[PDB]
Amino acid sequence: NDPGNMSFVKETVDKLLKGYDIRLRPDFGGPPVCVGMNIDIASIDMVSEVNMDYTLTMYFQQYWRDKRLAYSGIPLNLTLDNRVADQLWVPDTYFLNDKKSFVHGVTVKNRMIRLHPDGTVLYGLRITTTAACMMDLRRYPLDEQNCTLEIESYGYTTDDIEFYWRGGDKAVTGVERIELPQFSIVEHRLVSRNVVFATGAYPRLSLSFRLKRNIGYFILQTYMPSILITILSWVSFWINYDASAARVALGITTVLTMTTINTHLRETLPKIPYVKAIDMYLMGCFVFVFLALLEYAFVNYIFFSQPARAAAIDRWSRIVFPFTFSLFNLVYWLYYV
Amino acid sequence: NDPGNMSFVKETVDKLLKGYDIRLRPDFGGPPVCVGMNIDIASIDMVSEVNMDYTLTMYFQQYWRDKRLAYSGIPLNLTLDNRVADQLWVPDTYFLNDKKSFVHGVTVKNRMIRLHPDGTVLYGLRITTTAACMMDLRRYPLDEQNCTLEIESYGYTTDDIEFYWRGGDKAVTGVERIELPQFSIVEHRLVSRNVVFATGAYPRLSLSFRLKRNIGYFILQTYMPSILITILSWVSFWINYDASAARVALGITTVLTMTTINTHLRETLPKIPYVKAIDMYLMGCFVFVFLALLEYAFVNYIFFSQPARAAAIDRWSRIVFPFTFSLFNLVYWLYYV
Amino acid sequence: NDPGNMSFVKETVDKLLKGYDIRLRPDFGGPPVCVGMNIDIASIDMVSEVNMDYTLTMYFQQYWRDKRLAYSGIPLNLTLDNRVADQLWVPDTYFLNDKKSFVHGVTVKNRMIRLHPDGTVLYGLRITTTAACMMDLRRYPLDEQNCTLEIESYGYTTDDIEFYWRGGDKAVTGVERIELPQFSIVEHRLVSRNVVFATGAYPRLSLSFRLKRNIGYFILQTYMPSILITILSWVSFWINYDASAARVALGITTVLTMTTINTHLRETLPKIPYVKAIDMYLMGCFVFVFLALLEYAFVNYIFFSQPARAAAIDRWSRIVFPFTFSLFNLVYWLYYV
Amino acid sequence: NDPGNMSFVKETVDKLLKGYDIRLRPDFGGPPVCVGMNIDIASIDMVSEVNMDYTLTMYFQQYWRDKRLAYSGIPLNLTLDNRVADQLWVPDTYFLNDKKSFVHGVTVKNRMIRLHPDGTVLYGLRITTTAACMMDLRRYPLDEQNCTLEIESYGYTTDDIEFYWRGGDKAVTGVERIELPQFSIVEHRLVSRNVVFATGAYPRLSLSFRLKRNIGYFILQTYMPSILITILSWVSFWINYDASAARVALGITTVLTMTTINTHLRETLPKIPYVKAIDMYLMGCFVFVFLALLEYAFVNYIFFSQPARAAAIDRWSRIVFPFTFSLFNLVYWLYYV
Amino acid sequence: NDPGNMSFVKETVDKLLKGYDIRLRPDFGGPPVCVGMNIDIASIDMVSEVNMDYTLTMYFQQYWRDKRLAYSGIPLNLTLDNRVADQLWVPDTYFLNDKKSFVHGVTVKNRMIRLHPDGTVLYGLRITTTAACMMDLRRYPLDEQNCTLEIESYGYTTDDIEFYWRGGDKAVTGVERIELPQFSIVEHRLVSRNVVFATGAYPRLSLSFRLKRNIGYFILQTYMPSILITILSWVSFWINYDASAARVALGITTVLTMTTINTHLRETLPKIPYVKAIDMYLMGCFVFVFLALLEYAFVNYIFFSQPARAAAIDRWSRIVFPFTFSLFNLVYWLYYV
Ligand SMILES: *[C@@H]1O[C@H](CO)[C@@H](O[C@@H]2O[C@H](CO)[C@@H](O[C@@H]3O[C@H](CO[C@H]4O[C@H](CO)[C@@H](O)[C@H](O)[C@@H]4O)[C@@H](O)[C@H](O[C@H]4O[C@H](CO)[C@@H](O)[C@H](O)[C@@H]4O)[C@@H]3O)[C@H](O)[C@H]2NC(C)=O)[C@H](O)[C@H]1NC(C)=O
Ligand SMILES: *[C@@H]1O[C@H](CO)[C@@H](O[C@@H]2O[C@H](CO)[C@@H](O[C@@H]3O[C@H](CO[C@H]4O[C@H](CO)[C@@H](O)[C@H](O)[C@@H]4O)[C@@H](O)[C@H](O[C@H]4O[C@H](CO)[C@@H](O)[C@H](O)[C@@H]4O)[C@@H]3O)[C@H](O)[C@H]2NC(C)=O)[C@H](O)[C@H]1NC(C)=O
Ligand SMILES: *[C@@H]1O[C@H](CO)[C@@H](O[C@@H]2O[C@H](CO)[C@@H](O[C@@H]3O[C@H](CO[C@H]4O[C@H](CO)[C@@H](O)[C@H](O)[C@@H]4O)[C@@H](O)[C@H](O[C@H]4O[C@H](CO)[C@@H](O)[C@H](O)[C@@H]4O)[C@@H]3O)[C@H](O)[C@H]2NC(C)=O)[C@H](O)[C@H]1NC(C)=O
Ligand SMILES: *[C@@H]1O[C@H](CO)[C@@H](O[C@@H]2O[C@H](CO)[C@@H](O[C@@H]3O[C@H](CO[C@H]4O[C@H](CO)[C@@H](O)[C@H](O)[C@@H]4O)[C@@H](O)[C@H](O[C@H]4O[C@H](CO)[C@@H](O)[C@H](O)[C@@H]4O)[C@@H]3O)[C@H](O)[C@H]2NC(C)=O)[C@H](O)[C@H]1NC(C)=O
Ligand SMILES: *[C@@H]1O[C@H](CO)[C@@H](O)[C@H](O)[C@H]1NC(C)=O
Ligand SMILES: *[C@@H]1O[C@H](CO)[C@@H](O)[C@H](O)[C@H]1NC(C)=O
Ligand SMILES: *[C@@H]1O[C@H](CO)[C@@H](O)[C@H](O)[C@H]1NC(C)=O
Ligand SMILES: *[C@@H]1O[C@H](CO)[C@@H](O)[C@H](O)[C@H]1NC(C)=O
Ligand SMILES: *[C@@H]1O[C@H](CO)[C@@H](O)[C@H](O)[C@H]1NC(C)=O
Ligand SMILES: CCCCCCCCCC
Ligand SMILES: NCCc1c[nH]cn1
Ligand SMILES: NCCc1c[nH]cn1
Ligand SMILES: NCCc1c[nH]cn1
Ligand SMILES: NCCc1c[nH]cn1
Ligand SMILES: [Cl-]
Ligand SMILES: [Cl-]
Ligand SMILES: [Cl-]
Ligand SMILES: [Cl-]
Ligand SMILES: [Cl-]
Repeated sequence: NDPGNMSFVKETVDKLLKGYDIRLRPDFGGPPVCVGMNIDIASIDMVSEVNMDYTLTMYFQQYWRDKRLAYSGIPLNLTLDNRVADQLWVPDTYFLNDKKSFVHGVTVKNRMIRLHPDGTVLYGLRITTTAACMMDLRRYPLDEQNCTLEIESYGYTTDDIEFYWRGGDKAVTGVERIELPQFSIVEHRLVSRNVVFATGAYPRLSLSFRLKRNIGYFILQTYMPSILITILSWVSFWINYDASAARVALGITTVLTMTTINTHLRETLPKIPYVKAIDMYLMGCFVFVFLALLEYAFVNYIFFSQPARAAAIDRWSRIVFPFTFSLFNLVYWLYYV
Repeated sequence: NDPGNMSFVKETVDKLLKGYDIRLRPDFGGPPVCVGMNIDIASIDMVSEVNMDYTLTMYFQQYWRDKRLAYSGIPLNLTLDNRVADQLWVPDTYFLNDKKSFVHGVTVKNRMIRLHPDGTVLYGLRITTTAACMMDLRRYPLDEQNCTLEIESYGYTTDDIEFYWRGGDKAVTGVERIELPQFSIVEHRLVSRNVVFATGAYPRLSLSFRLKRNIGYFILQTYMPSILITILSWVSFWINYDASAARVALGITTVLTMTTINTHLRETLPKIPYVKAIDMYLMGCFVFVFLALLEYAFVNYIFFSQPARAAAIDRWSRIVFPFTFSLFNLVYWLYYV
Repeated sequence: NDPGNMSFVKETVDKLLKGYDIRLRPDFGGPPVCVGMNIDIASIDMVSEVNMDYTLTMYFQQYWRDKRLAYSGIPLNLTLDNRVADQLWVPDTYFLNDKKSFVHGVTVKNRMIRLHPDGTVLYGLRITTTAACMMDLRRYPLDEQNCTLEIESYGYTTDDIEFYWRGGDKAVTGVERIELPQFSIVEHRLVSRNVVFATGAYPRLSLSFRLKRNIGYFILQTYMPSILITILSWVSFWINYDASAARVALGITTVLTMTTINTHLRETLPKIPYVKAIDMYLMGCFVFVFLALLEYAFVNYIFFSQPARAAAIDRWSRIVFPFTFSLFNLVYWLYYV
Repeated sequence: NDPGNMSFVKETVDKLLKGYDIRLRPDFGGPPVCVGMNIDIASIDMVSEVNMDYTLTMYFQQYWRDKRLAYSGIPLNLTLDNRVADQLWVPDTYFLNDKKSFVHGVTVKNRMIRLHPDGTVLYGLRITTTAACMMDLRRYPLDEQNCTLEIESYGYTTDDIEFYWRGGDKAVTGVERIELPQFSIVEHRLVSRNVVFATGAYPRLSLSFRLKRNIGYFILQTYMPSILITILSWVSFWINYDASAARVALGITTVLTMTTINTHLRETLPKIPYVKAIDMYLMGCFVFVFLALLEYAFVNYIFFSQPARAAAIDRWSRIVFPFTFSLFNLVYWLYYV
Repeated sequence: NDPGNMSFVKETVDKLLKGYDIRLRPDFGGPPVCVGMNIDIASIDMVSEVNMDYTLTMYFQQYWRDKRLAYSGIPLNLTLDNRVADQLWVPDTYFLNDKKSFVHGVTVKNRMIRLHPDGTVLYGLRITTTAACMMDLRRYPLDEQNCTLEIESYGYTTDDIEFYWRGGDKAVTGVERIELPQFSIVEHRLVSRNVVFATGAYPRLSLSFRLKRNIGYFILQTYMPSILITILSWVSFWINYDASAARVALGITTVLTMTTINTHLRETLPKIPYVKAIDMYLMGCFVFVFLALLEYAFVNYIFFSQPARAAAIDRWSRIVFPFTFSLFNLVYWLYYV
């Protein structure tokens, strides 16, 4: 009778679970059971291009109605121990594009079961999942990616289970609180549909983020060293042509440094066959430094018979190379921005 | 009487599982139980030459008949909770060449049990398996590999269980949707046979893929740097022979860069005792740059007494080296393509 | 009767657990259960900037009261086997910012259950948790970070469970015994509050540390090499200006070494998009070495027509560069200390 | 009666397992139970000098007799579901030198239980184990290693259990099909004995392989680069002694390359306190390149006053160095082969 | 009657376990139960300074007396199946300073239960534990470390459980068979005491090893390259001072090689704020090579006006530098040995 009478609550719960068959979904053989889902995104741990996946930690909450769990006489919502979730029926929800996921289990399994007088069940889990995200790196590092989390029922079709976002556009919360050092979340979308396979139509939910990559790290890491190496190559134009060792050493060092930068950058990323934007910039810088070395080679070749022509070539290169490099940078940064 | 009456369905399921012995296969002591298998490949995560394996995520579905599970009066297929699979006999199917594999268990064990009125059981799992694949890298990176997944019964012989691809050549789906950045799937084949061991004959299914390696990454990563270093070595032929430091530095840097490229490339791949195609190309490039350095050494040796001969040697080298390297590249690319 | 009579104690415990419902919290339907918590920190294993987290091993003890477990006639506290914790209600306490935590299980599960005559339960665990800690590295490596451990109830709201630090400021011990090679713990704080989510208000505890980074490692690893490279660059001001190869080699090696140091240091840290203090120092050192190389370029450019001016420029550089670098170091170390 | 009558077989199995005590070994208190063991080696995954261990995948089958499981009236071998193994007594067989081993569990636990009418039990497991193997790398990479797998009973002494290799020399199969890229399996041996510990005498089986390391990888990776660097050092002898920068650069680059090769190779292997064969070869090559540099230093020292002596020294070095290096290689390869 | 009657033994064991309460320790409410412990160290896998820990595999055996398990009429020691350990009381023994430990589980859980007529239980496990060991690397690599394993009861205090080494100083065996390539075990000690915490006094056992680091690897890896680089720097003293490029290149290469060696060695070890012995040696070698380069700088500065003084400085350096470096090595090795 009294809500505080734990004996009465125990009797009510035992009556609820007596004869309860966990093998049967609510309203088995009848209308599909509607499961409304919410996500509270705690954080996005990392976004990996090498593995083409991102790690996501969230509170995943499911909401459905089981008339077998309807109780009367207790005007309270029963928050039960998570272990009771083993004695109930729960949807076979799984993430379609994940690779490794787990439910946290310290100190207890991170699980919540709440029953309502009308038979409504709220079932919450804390899930850290590494979801696969194929990425198009043709504009890297100035690229924008779209990473999705796909939620689907495993065994039951749309004739047995239906999904919806509980709350419309506000079902997924906490996106604005995500701190990604390298990315900024431009937008997120919720999609609900049905996907047909050989075994029938299955409900599907999709939580998609659009990530815009920050460029400051790559400016500090790759572009500035390339510009500095190109200017270092230009330095040889003010050295006298008789100093063969000095200018040849400058050319060799700049060329080898550009090649090492390019190879190291490519080794950092996964083995993709196409050419990226940063690869184009590095190849342009390599062309510039190699042309500077070839210019000195020409000057050394012709400076014995025609010293005036060699001096003129050096003097003209001193102006041509910075101007042409400025034009190359201008067109490059206009194309990719 | 009523398919929508959950009490009747519970009674029927309990009657099916009453007296059910999970230790005995269907038709125990009689004809072998036929199990048909389908695979829906979600993705191929990675292909590693270093570990000689590949990761594969799939929906693995088995189909058999258990007359003990035949039910009447319910004109519906019973999609039961996955936990009921712990109370039923399931085939001891395993992957012969796998190293690590698991079944995804978020938010529940990715498992599906469907019963049919005639006693047919459909049993689905979502499995991520890392299968070993020995690779013949003698034509690397222009090689073509053949990686197989072998499926076999562990304890039961052909007198007890038989395997067949359910649907013939259409048993495996999703192969055309696989996105491997480094490989392209030329073909896939399904094979069914029996393998004899000391304990008897066992059914065996095989799903084999033929992968062709995309060459763009290795063109951008290894071949182009080698060509550029060889051209850089050629640059020394236009430098005056009195500039000993410059030309010796050019030769040294080219030789050392070629050696470092070769060693790094060999370190990237697993330790194999034979020579790869890319190794042949790198050794040829090293020979060319070393011959350039030796040519300068000869010119420096003879340029005091015979300056005209030294100048003639430099002039002839300026033509001979590019032409010979072009011929070497031509024959190399004709041999391996 | 006799406390040493094991049969009497067994009967008492069986009476305690007879009719006990683990699905219901103590005082279910009435006042919330107050759960006090103590932490004895065994060690902070590591602090990772790349992963933005820290590993922490602790003895986490919870203290609550369940009148269902009150016993009389035994004037002793019952230290029971840890397995009995599976037959009792325990709080659904979890860590908000953890990423991978576990309870040690050798030789048995590192778990303690102690019962008191009035029904008080003490429940201890040994937990190794990897808690996330976002770090602001703008003053790196002279930064001061703040890492928190958040403790919260998962299912029950403040209407059911309340948290408090058992012992106040002395509720957490072992902080003074923490030996971090790279950090020193300036202070730790304990905070108790309530956090409101869509499902209601939940209790919250926070154990926060203020970590100060030791600077000796970075002095020995980054700053001293940069200073030595800058002094090496200054060395070229004493070499004769006609030794073009020597001075150009000095400039090239110093500039390239500075760039490689900067790039390696950036690659040792997470891909943050901003500029750190050590990045500013490295950029200053790079500017100094580049200015030295450009100074030699100017001297070589003008040394044929105006040798006296070139000698004067070298002589003035010998004084200006050390003085300017000393001023730069002075202002840098005054700004960041 | 009918072997195909599943009810009769279920009754027989229930009678077999009724009153069965898994805590008691067969013939408890009497003669020891003989367990015969077979191994079908599927593969040897990898051999690690750094970790001093090797990974092995195998089908491990045990054969014993349990009179409690003897059944009559069924002239068939009962292949039972693997789960029945949880209800039977199985030997406590473990691997003495293993470090991390597991039983494959997809799709089910890779376990086989087969019973015979006379109570004979065949129990098979597919096991992957990382077994430690201490290696003597004094003759590395021309070394020959001996790696063993040790099988022992953990709790039962020779008064309770006895091991034997079932089939004798043919107990272990699949050795000839093992494909190790770096090693070749010269021989394998099977040993059976008893080992005395503080608790008594325990049965012991040993499966040992003798592996011979292939040399092709190290020929292409370490020896050839060293030889090429030594020839590069010799190149300086034909350069004129007035080209001080060129010859000094050749000496410096060869010496530094040799040192880096040696240090990298030592870093790849575990921190062993002794000298390997390849270490001896690398030290010899370093001695040769250092002697070449010192020879140029002597020539540059004495070439001003005595040009004829310097030219004679260079001419003699051109012959002495290649010949002495050939002799060194000859004696080195004779000693280690 | 007869011990060979398995039915009688099963009856005896069932009577022993009938009414057995695993929640109560032996002599609950009375005198503390004394637990005697033995360790048979199988191996010490690896000692890591970076992680500051060591991996240890051991047979850990506990010995106690439970009068509830005393049986009569069977003059034998009952070696029971390890699974019966789940039906008995076992001490809550744990390792105070472990980080990740597991009990091996192939083929079965590596566990042993042996009962004696007087109710004495022997309980053995095979445990691989990674125990933290704080190390003082000030005298590294000539350091001597002290790594301990701490064994303690988790829940029971000294009023309930007491620990002692069974066999005194011979309780721990197998120490002399430990093969650490990088360390030699000078001594091992056993300590027994009691530690007071807020919850009471707990028994404590300690097994400590004193490890002395072998110096051969570091002699071959760090000291010899440093000495060789210093001699290489000395080489420049015999080169003519007019060869500016050669001597400046020698100085630059030696200085940069020393810096790279020091930085790489510091990177190998964990980040520590103090200076190690090898750091002192490397800094001394850097000072020597830098002083050689500065000596050449002075010679080049003064060799135009005072050629005789420059020649005298070179000649005196040729003797001073080797002698001073020999003195530095002598004092360094005397200090640290
Ligand atoms: C990352 O990339 C993914 C994949 O490309 C993007 O996901 C797509 O998102 C769009 C919305 O932005 C989806 O389009 C919408 O689909 C809804 C569901 O369609 C299902 O049901 C209808 C019948 O009702 C079927 O015809 C259909 O085949 C599906 O089964 C529609 O209801 C939406 O309709 C809206 O637009 C139409 C006009 O086009 C209007 O008439 C409607 O009123 C309504 O406004 C819409 O079509 C698309 O389906 C998603 N694709 C997938 C594969 O899921 C992510 O958006 C992207 N991430 C970001 C951040 O952009
Ligand atoms: C990667 O590499 C693997 C291994 O080499 C390849 O696998 C082989 O694939 C071929 C098919 O492409 C297989 O050949 C087929 O084998 C079937 C099974 O043979 C067993 O059973 C028959 C009796 O039914 C026995 O006679 C036989 O000895 C075996 O015990 C056959 O049924 C097939 O028959 C077909 O061809 C024959 C002619 O050869 C015709 O007469 C038939 O009518 C029919 O058309 C066929 O022979 C081969 O067995 C596979 N090998 C293994 C070890 O499994 C993969 O194909 C490769 N990857 C790719 C992509 O190609
Ligand atoms: C890798 O390294 C390991 C360790 O060194 C090698 O293992 C040894 O292998 C040899 C065989 O090659 C073993 O020697 C044999 O041991 C048998 C068992 O001895 C026990 O039992 C007998 C009674 O049966 C006792 O007397 C004895 O004390 C032991 O308790 C013997 O039965 C064998 O005897 C055979 O040879 C002798 C002559 O030597 C004859 O007189 C006999 O008639 C008979 O033919 C033999 O002595 C040795 O025990 C193994 N040691 C260990 C520690 O396991 C591996 O062989 C090696 N790997 C490879 C590939 O070689
Ligand atoms: C690595 O480093 C650790 C930590 O420093 C070393 O461990 C210490 O080892 C020494 C022995 O070598 C230990 O000293 C011994 O402690 C015992 C326990 O003391 C407790 O109990 C006594 C009462 O029984 C109390 O008085 C005391 O306060 C403690 O509560 C003592 O029983 C031992 O007594 C012995 O020496 C005394 C004289 O000092 C004699 O009178 C006794 O008869 C007896 O011979 C002794 O004092 C010390 O406690 C250990 N410290 C820790 C923290 O465990 C390791 O030894 C070291 N590794 C190596 C290889 O050396
Ligand atoms: C509490 O509920 C139980 C079970 O219905 C009942 O027996 C008991 O009387 C109730 N308590 C009171 C005070 O009525
Ligand atoms: C459902 O089936 C049960 C068992 O046969 C029966 O008792 C019950 O009356 C049925 N439901 C209805 C509405 O008749
Ligand atoms: C111990 O308690 C049991 C249960 O109350 C009782 O039957 C037994 O007699 C007691 N022991 C003694 C010695 O009285
Ligand atoms: C099968 O065995 C059971 C149990 O002995 C028996 O009741 C049944 O009649 C048998 N089947 C046939 C067809 O005889
Ligand atoms: C073995 O012990 C059981 C149980 O006491 C008994 O029933 C049986 O007769 C004994 N066997 C013999 C041969 O005495
Ligand atoms: C950067 C330090 C350079 C030291 C040169 C010393 C020359 C002294 C000439 C009197
Ligand atoms: N199902 C194959 C089992 C096997 C192979 N080899 C030995 N046992
Ligand atoms: N105990 C907090 C549960 C939660 C957070 N967000 C959503 N649900
Ligand atoms: N069965 C091996 C038991 C053992 C070895 N060492 C100590 N105990
Ligand atoms: N067995 C010691 C338990 C402990 C330590 N600190 C707090 N509790
Ligand atoms: Cl966790
Ligand atoms: Cl998973
Ligand atoms: Cl652990
Ligand atoms: Cl597995
Ligand atoms: Cl294990």
